[PDB]
Amino acid sequence: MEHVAFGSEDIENTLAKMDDGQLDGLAFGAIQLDGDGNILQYNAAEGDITGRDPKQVIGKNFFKDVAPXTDSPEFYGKFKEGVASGNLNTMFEYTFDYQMTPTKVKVHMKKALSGDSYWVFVKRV
Repeated sequence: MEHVAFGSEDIENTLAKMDDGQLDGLAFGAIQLDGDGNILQYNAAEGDITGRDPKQVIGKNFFKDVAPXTDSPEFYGKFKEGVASGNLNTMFEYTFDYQMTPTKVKVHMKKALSGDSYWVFVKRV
């Protein structure tokens, strides 16, 4: 286990440039998106929560392709606002239900330190 808590105040500094292997050590799901929502990183904990294969989703668009249930004002809308402002930091509960058993989660979206990069962190609730 990497010793990082979900929702930690400095999470973007701790995860900065974490390689795919180290990201797989987190206790929570972690996705890194570009500003358009394309998947740059996707860890093992997230694949366990959602069923997706962390290796296969990289390069897919999260909102258009992988997670259409998040293509809504309550998820994608918040993401694209926070990308626009360059200050994204939002935590909210949500239900993931596309081609899966509906699963309620807590989501934390936060701008990364790397260019054109945004984290989506996920844990079960």
